[PDB]
Amino acid sequence: PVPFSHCLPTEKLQRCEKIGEGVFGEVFQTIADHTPVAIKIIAIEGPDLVNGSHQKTFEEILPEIIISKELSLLSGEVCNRTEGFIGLNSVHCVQGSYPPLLLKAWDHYNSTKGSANDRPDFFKDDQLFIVLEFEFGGIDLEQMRTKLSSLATAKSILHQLTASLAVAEASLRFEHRDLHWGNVLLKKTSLKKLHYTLNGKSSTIPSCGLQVSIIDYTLSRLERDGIVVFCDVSMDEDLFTGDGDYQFDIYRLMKKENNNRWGEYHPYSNVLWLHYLTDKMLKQMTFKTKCNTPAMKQIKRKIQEFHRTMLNFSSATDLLCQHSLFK
Ligand SMILES: Nc1ncnc2c1c(F)cn2[C@@H]1O[C@H](CO)[C@@H](O)[C@H]1O
Repeated sequence: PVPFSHCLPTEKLQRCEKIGEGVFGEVFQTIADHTPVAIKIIAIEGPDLVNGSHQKTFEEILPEIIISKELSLLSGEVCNRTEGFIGLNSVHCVQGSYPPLLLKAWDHYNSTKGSANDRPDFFKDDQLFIVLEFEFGGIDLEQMRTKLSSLATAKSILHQLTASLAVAEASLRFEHRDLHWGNVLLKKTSLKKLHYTLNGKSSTIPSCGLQVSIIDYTLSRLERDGIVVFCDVSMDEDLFTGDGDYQFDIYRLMKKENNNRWGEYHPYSNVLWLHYLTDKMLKQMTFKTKCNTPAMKQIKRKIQEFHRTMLNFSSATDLLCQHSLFK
């Protein structure tokens, strides 16, 4: 393992601002070579509860690391190519107590937004962490609930998500398995069209000024040459007992689809998550401009039709290739 200073030299550490969190740990934004990056920091291997949960072992965190790398590599592939995941710049195993400068950033977030996590000031100098440095992907869909222009934007977002998932199905037999709206990131782009390639066939998607990135592979699954990488949640209690959001139903619906066998490939789970995201677009997102005219009224009807028909498709690939929304 390396010290924190290896990943976060002084100037980079001084520029860290906290941008997100979960039971897993903390996410900070910083800058290096004039370029924003996001740093995800996860405590591993120790006996302390962290945010109410036991720390993962190295064996337990390896799947997320492997999947992050494979999905990032799709941006440079040829037959199955997409930029719709998030870039992975580096991964390190770090040993030490939590940097005081990161505690300062943590406190500022706690003071302004409020945190559900423990202040991470209780680690000893032998504590291990995984530090993942990602491309900065923008702002999550949940935080953009009231910030998007119109339902035309929602169409582009759904098309981008579906295309990225299809490409990862085709190349990696990928299932995200946790694509809640905190895991869909939006960034401005000046590109009018985005490009992907699916089984050697290239196409484009109108951007509506946004590029989508899918993040967070904690529950994900994929395979290469029959070697399956996944999170075995077959004995998890709490994952299947949530309430108050359709999100929590998706976990139960996945378990129904796969008969509680998480190593198998069931790309219908990607359809389920896409349905949950379409439902958010129609029910919880609110747009600056309503569908006040016809033509926008037509996009709205098409997204409603997608919502009521998409559960009859077998995979993101089937949706992309066959659904009328994308024709
Ligand atoms: N690569 C990234 N770029 C920008 N924001 C990010 C990330 C990332 F990995 C997490 N987050 C944020 O941290 C939260 C928890 O993972 C997410 O919901 C996002 O808000």
